[PDB]
Amino acid sequence: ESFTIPVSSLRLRDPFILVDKKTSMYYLHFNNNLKIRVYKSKDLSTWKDEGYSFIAKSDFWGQQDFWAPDVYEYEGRYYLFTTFSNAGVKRGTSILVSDSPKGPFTPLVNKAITPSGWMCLDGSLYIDKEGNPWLLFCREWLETIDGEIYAQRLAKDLKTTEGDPYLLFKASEAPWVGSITSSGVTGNVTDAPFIYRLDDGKLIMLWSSFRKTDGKYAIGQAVSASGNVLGPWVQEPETLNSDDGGHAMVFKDLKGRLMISYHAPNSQTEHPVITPIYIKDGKF
Ligand SMILES: [Cl-]
Ligand SMILES: [Cl-]
Ligand SMILES: [Mg+2]
Ligand SMILES: [Mg+2]
Repeated sequence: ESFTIPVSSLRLRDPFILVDKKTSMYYLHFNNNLKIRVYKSKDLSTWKDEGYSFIAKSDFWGQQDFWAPDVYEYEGRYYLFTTFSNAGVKRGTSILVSDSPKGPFTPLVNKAITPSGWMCLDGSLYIDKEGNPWLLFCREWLETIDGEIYAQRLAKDLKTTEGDPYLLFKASEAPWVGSITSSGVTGNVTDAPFIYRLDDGKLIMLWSSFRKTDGKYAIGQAVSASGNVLGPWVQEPETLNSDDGGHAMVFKDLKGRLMISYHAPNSQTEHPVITPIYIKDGKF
């Protein structure tokens, strides 16, 4: 196997890195225009094209978007969380499954896991201290004005949710956030919720929006000192970054080093930034 694609040459948004111990490889699934493409790497530095991990059949509910895939290993299988929409169906995140970290994925159920009555995106998976799965998602600011982030328990098989979605916070609660104007609306974006649990049980959430100071896309963090997914979430006043980058997640590499992965800048030349990250005084 040859890995000839330098990480510096990658052009993509919202990079989620799957660290797969089973095959001892890293996988980067990405939106490749109405399909999900997957690249593979031994070391995060050089990459190999492994083809398409998801191409929708004509009967798939969501024929549009294919935004921001995440892939999780869960109880021996692999689950792709990607956002879609269709004529006559609101945008939402749905879950697809494969026996392999590189796909092919098939729909777990043929509908969004996010609420059908809501425009939603960026559905992600958090596994809590007891091993139980949570869905985190955004309700789009074009609908809500002040963008919203929700949590909701998932059934053990990830096919359905339990209970009602719970509103964690609105984007305006973070002091660094500034409103943007698009599609006739001025409001605050919520993108990319992702929770990392610290050894003491406290939770950090990363998420993205635009900064009030300079209009840059950015990564913000919030802390739930209670260890409760539902909060209360306390927003940190400063963004992690000033490089117009966002949609971040964190992972431990094969050596156990904590890393962050996100794209920067936010237009024209978006590329993955994958770099070590550190926890100090309970936050990033
Ligand atoms: Cl399909
Ligand atoms: Cl995983
Ligand atoms: Mg993502
Ligand atoms: Mg609102």
